[PDB]
Amino acid sequence: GFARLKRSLLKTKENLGSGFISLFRGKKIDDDLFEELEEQLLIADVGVETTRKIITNLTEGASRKQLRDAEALYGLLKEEMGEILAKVDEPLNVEGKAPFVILMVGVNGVGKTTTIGKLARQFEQQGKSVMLAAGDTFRAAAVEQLQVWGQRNNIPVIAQHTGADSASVIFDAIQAAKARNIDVLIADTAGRLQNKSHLMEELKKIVRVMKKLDVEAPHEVMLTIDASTGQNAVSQAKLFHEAVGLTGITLTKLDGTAKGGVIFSVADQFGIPIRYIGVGERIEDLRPFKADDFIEALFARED
Repeated sequence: GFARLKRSLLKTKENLGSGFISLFRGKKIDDDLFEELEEQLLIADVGVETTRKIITNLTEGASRKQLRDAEALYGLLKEEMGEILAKVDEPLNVEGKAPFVILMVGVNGVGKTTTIGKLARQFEQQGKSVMLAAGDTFRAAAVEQLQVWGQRNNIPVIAQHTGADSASVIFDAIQAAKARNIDVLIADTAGRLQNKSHLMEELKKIVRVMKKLDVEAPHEVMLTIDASTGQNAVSQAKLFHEAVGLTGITLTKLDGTAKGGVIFSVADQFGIPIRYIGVGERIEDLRPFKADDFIEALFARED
């Protein structure tokens, strides 16, 4: 089962899931074992707080159930780590709005830009009309790239001059989307490192301005983070959630990285739905996140 996801997760499976089997084989359950397991979770980018919760719960469960052999910790870990992910399994539903507005937030990266295009194409294949808003207004190269992409894919892109006000660009885009019967408007935003107060004040202005057109907009505030950046994904999630209020997360680049364990930290620390995971280069490899498939792929040793 799940051979494709197992292949995407191959490097992560060295240390988590099926990777636990070689760690536990032949060992007794004692303090040394739990210290080694903690180290392995941390090396896998599970994060201090999520690791501590897992260890606390596993230690108490093994003690109360009077478990003897470390091999039995595998099934308990599958339950505990599986529950972490199941709590954030909720696919994005974009139906029935005029338009449904997705505000795309996160730092600048190939992940966010690529995710906009993949989602746009998926929605079009689903029969929806899409429009993009070039809200990263001071990055002229990024605006031009989005315009080129829309022209290549015959998807309209609303943009203004370099240095335009991002809230105004996005407002104008929502107006154009409403006027033109667009089903889904995907709004890009700035994601610059320097000066946090500026970025967060900009995002708050974008959201406030939309409300004159639709009190329900933005219908989704989606963060994009890159699994290969380890704890930077978690600190980015914390920054953006504290500032705007996320309703969904896309985690990219789960394939080919040994850092896939960060999904557990993101899930546990914030409790925000993980809408999509990026597990390859094709449009269709931005997959709706299914926690059960993911845990089975991660933990199963068969192919």
